[PDB]
This record gives sequence, C-alpha cells and structure tokens, in this order.
Amino acid sequence: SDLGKKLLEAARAGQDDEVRILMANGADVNATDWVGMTPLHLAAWKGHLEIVEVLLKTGADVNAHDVFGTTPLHLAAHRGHLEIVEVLLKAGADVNAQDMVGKTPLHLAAYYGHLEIVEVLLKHGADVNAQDKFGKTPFDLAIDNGNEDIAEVLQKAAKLNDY
Repeated sequence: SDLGKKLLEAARAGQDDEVRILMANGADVNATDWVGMTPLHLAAWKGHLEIVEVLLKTGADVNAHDVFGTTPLHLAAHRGHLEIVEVLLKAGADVNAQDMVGKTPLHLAAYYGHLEIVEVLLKHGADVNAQDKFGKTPFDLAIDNGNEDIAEVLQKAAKLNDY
C-alpha cells in the first residue's frame, strides 16, 4: 500500500530510477490513487515514455479505467503523446474505450488537435462514428475547435467507411 502510493508519485513525476526501485521491491503496478488512476495512467498522461514501457513490460493493466472512466490511452491522446499512444496500442489498449460521458480516445485527439494521434487511432480501428453522451462525434469536436486538418482526415475516414 505504501509502495503503491510511492510508485504512483514516482510515475507522475517521471522518476525512472525510483519507479524501478519500487517495482523491484514489490510495488503493486496497478495501484490506484484517489481518482482511480494507476502509475500507467499518470506516466501516460505526463508523457513519461520509459515508465510506460517498463510498466507495460511488467504486466500493468493497459486498459485500467479511472473514476472518470478514462484509460491511459485516453490520457496520452489528451496531451498528444504519440509514441506512448503507439506503445499502449501495441500492448493491447482498447482503441474505442469510452469514459463516463462516452468519449473515446479519438474524441480527445480530435478535440485537442493531435493530428498524428488521430491518424494512428484510425489506423488501429478507432470508431469514426462514435458518439458521446451529447451525440458528438470526433468530427464534430474537430469542427467545434476549428481543427480543420483533423476534420478533413476524419471526413476521409468516414467516406471510406461509408462505402
């Protein structure tokens, strides 16, 4: 319990050596903080690639959901961490996971303007027609935020899917 708390703190802070020390001493790799986030959540969100990699290699739950229903892939998509998105997907991240209001990682990547992540997600089977609880698709969010390059890529994928 104490090691897990320290592991969470180390993962958030990007302290690679502390993370490994704690893991080598039995720290629960899937420990959760007060909002249900795991070391993998925090390292993925903050862009700490090496910590993500060691966590995944050692068996961390790639699709753990926090209290908001967001997964590590959601979080990497939010902050635009492309290489982390790729390793998460290779480790089995659910490309179409939905948080508590129905948002998928594609929603987040489209809204927050991360074009490359959008393309990678689509390539891994992201649902271009996914609607959140308010009926918004990723395309709607790109349009709402004036992310026109992303909107075009999403339109292309939808036109392919519609054939």
